[PDB]
Amino acid sequence: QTMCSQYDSASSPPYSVNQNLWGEYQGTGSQCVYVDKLSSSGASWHTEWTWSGGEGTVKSYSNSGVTFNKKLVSDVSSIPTSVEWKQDNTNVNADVAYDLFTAANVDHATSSGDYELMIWLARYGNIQPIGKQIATATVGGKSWEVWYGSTTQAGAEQRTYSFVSESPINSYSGDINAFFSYLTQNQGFPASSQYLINLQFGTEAFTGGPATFTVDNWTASVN
Ligand SMILES: [Pd+2]
Ligand SMILES: [Pd+2]
Ligand SMILES: [Pd+2]
Repeated sequence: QTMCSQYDSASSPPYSVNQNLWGEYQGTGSQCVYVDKLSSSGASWHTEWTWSGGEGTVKSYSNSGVTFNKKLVSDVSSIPTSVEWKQDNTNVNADVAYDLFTAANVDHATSSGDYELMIWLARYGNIQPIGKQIATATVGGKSWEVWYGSTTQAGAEQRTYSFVSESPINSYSGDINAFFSYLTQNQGFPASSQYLINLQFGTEAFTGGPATFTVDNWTASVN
């Protein structure tokens, strides 16, 4: 659809495609999100965009998500997921990433919580993760840079762990739970007291364009 509004959702349980321009007031430009194929078996979609000014600030996060029942990270058996995407015009400042949120209380909004786990499949321009690199780890057969940082806004101190690949991975498959398992044994992540609440995948656009981000297919499940 031309659901190029501020916040829009198209869902076919348990999947959804979400247009999210939560930074539309920091720069200037336009962005629409189009659904190509959406059913209970997966999501395929694309978004075109152009943004200027307010560099260093994410203007939007178009993404596909999967709805599921809040459950303790330590109770998660596996998070299988696969994706195939492509970025048309790399002369921009944006990233392609999986975004996972956990909170110490399921009775908390899904916008944040305590921890955010970003798995960067691509990094364009001069943008970089929050905080500093604290390690490099091998997860799911691949090498990732582990970054850690914590931002506090409106009193919401949020801890972010970012796994970044050296080069773009257009075709990825893996068990995301492996990242949680790594964080629990190597970075003190409190798995037995954190509820996985949100799982999304998409792109954060800072500046640049016209550019097109396409997700040929996307699947994700939380067990
Ligand atoms: Pd649209
Ligand atoms: Pd289009
Ligand atoms: Pd992030």
